[PDB]
Amino acid sequence: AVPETRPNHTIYINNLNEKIKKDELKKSLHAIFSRFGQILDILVSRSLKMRGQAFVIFKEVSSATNALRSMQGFPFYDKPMRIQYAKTDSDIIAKMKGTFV
Amino acid sequence: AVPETRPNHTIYINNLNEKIKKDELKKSLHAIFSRFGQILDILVSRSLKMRGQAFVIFKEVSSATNALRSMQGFPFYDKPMRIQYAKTDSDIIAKMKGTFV
RNA sequence: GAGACAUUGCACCCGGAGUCUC
RNA sequence: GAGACAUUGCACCCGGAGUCUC
Repeated sequence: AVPETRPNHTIYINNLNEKIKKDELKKSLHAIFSRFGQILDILVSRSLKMRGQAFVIFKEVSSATNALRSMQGFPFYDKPMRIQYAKTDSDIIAKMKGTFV
Repeated sequence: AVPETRPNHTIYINNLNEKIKKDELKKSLHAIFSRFGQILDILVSRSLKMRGQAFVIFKEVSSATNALRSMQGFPFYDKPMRIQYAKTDSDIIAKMKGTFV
């Protein structure tokens, strides 16, 4: 009982604000998760599972681990955003090996 | 007048068959473009611009140049498929730099 | 088609992109 | 909604994914 998130490639924030215009979350999420690293991409939808969250992509665990240990429960526009690692992280990293490496 | 395709990252076949079930093109396209290299992905739709073609992705020009100089106008199921380089190639290669390289 | 109310959630999946007609 | 007929074409873009109602 009681599972665990654990660090895995990147992370995903949750409990986001419920009064943002979606694009406002990218300007804030894609502006704070890159200052101390380099954001590769973010995932924000309007489905039940994607309600009040936004998966962020970095490149290595040590990059997202540094971004997750900086805004741990931080106030965005009017609520504390909780950060949680992404056990699945960017699914393109499963075939990205063909990038050039 | 008279432009040129030129080699660029990967390629795209055209004049494909007009009696395939779509999945049959992937079994043939994704089976011959990998034997002499390593296919990264293929693009086949049903739009006017995507009529009788299938963009293939490799990794480097020398990989697609080798695949394009092997099946130049080859018969698939009942027609000669013409191969043409993809000046745009996979658009993810524009931000894939964050893969790990 | 759209809006309000719900959920505290590991998503990057999926479907369309040429006209014509029943 | 689907099928036939068209186009010989550098696409990987885009839109949905919680219910309730007008």
